[PDB]
Amino acid sequence: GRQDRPKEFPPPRYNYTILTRYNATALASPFIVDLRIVTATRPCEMIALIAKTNIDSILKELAAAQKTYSARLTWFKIMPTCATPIHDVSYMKCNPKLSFAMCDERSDILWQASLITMAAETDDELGLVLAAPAHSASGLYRRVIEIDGRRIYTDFSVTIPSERCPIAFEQNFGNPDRCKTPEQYSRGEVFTRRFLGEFNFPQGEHMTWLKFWFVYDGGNLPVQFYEAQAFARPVP
Amino acid sequence: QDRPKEFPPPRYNYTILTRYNATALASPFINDQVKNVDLRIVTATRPCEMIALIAKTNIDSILKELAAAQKTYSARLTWFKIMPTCATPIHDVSYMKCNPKLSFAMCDERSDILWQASLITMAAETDDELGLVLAAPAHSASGLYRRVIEIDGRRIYTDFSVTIPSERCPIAFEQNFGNPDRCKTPEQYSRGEVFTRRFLGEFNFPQGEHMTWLKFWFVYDGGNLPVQFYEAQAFA
Ligand SMILES: *[C@@H]1O[C@H](CO)[C@@H](O[C@@H]2O[C@H](CO)[C@@H](O)[C@H](O)[C@H]2NC(C)=O)[C@H](O)[C@H]1NC(C)=O
Ligand SMILES: *[C@@H]1O[C@H](CO)[C@@H](O[C@@H]2O[C@H](CO)[C@@H](O)[C@H](O)[C@H]2NC(C)=O)[C@H](O)[C@H]1NC(C)=O
Ligand SMILES: *[C@@H]1O[C@H](CO)[C@@H](O)[C@H](O)[C@H]1NC(C)=O
Ligand SMILES: [Mg+2]
Ligand SMILES: [Mg+2]
Repeated sequence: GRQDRPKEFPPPRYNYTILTRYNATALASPFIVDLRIVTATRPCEMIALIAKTNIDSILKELAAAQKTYSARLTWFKIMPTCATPIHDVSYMKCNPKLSFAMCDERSDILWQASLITMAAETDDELGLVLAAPAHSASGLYRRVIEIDGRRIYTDFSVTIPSERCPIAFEQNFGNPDRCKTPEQYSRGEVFTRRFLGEFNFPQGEHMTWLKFWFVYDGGNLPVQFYEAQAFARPVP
Repeated sequence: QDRPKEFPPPRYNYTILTRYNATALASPFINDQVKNVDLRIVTATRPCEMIALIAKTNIDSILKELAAAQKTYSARLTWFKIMPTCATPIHDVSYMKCNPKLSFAMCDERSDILWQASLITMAAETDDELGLVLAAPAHSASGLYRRVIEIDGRRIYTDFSVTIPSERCPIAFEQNFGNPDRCKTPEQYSRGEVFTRRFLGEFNFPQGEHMTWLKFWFVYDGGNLPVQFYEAQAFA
């Protein structure tokens, strides 16, 4: 069945409008937290950075306040001296009675360009799936959710084996053009629109193509994407 | 504004060999035969245009010879931007099991369809797969583009001199074509070190789908879509 390209896709959860012109403010610095563990046990795994957040607490506050809000989602890979934004979306005109990112408007759906065919958001748009990342994708990933000025942080400690994966692709996450120093964030000099590419397919279609491309390359699709576990406190 | 759901039917059903690794890229620097390369002119006079790099070749005469020889054949298509000290490959496809009774690239097999990752959403092949369309390129995309068609060991060259207004296009994206990571010196080519699989990304949509999405995305950004694409005029 791997031959047949898909032609029907899950219907989107909400019909938004993409404001192609919207110039977001400079990125708030990611250098300051809930820590999740993601470790691959084999080469060429499809891994999932998924983690629930007590955010519906915040949206109930906004919903009772009868206030529609703007928000923002950004994924960073954190290096020892810099941080690379790899996925970024701005949201506006959100009804707080709905789920996050079910908003009337949004910026371009922005990605590090070489990630387009190797990554996608999960169904609730808050998680990130990586198809066969290389060993160099090991490290620390930080999800920053911005909702009405407040910021929720989630860290993912990701382990990829060093055995070569024949379908992996080197992402050079630490290249200085995309790996921004703490100063560049502080001076307000980091604008995702300038160096991240757009890919405005809805998540349902992006994910559908990611799975089809991965299996077509010979990957083994997991039965189920699982929430990344919190770091395990020791057992006496 | 409403997303496309019907696409032109493909010219030919082909199989993509995702594992295939082409041999190193032949140097595009043809210092010896600089004088006789078919050179075309392509100029935009307003910002944010969609331009086409189209040029007929004598490829059909080569295909007739192979057809008379009943010779199933291999072939390669590669586009470069030629800078003064290096050359950036920006699109690359290898073709195998080619039936010489058909048109170029109507082949039973091919490699991944490779692009500079940041071009995916801003470029696409034309219907015969030999031309190249750029949607809202920036001023820095001005310059010399060289198309290298390799067929049964033979190589056909077409050069395009492209001019883009200096005024900033608001929907354009900087491609950093001159970056050493992707712009390769003549020595790197001669030493057999340039492997497109290493550093170009894939976009395995058939041309008809890629071209359809390209047009829809351009128009959605407020681009003016030209009535039709024309062959570039020769240097006169
Ligand atoms: C998003 O938009 C689509 C298309 O406008 C909606 O699907 C249509 O919904 C209307 C009203 O119920 C039906 O009459 C049509 O038959 C549906 N299909 C089409 C092709 O128009 C879809 O329900 C919308 N979803 C949300 C969450 O607003
Ligand atoms: C096949 O193409 C790959 C690029 O996708 C080349 O990979 C690198 O080649 C160099 C030199 O041979 C090695 O030092 C690297 O370790 C290779 N990378 C990986 C990820 O293995 C490869 O050289 C090509 N195959 C050849 C030339 O036989
Ligand atoms: C491609 O294959 C489908 C069947 O999967 C067929 O119906 C279609 O006609 C084929 N296209 C061409 C151009 O042969
Ligand atoms: Mg692939
Ligand atoms: Mg756009």
